[PDB]
Amino acid sequence: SMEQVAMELRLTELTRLLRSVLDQLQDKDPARIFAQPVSLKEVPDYLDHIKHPMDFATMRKRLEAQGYKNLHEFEEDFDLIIDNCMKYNARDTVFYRAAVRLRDQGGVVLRQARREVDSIG
Repeated sequence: SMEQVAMELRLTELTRLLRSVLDQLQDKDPARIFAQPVSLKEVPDYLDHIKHPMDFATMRKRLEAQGYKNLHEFEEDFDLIIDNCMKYNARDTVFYRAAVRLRDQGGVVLRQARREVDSIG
């Protein structure tokens, strides 16, 4: 149908905007601490601590399959990256500190993304 196509164009455009959001958030992680999944070879107990692992590569795979229906779903995954790290790692670690800085800097980007998503519809 024509409606299904219009819906698909909306999703494609959301995906374009989320791709730009993702790039901007990932620039706030210049150390690449959050770039890839935590390695279960190197952290064998990780899934005993963290039930829903997340990282920027995993988000990118979902994004490119157009697997984010709305901004809330994308933000959920971004918050998992931060929140998982802040639980697994202690406050005095470069990992925790990196997550705090990513959260703080990412807030700004996400605030305007939400306005753009609502604005463009």
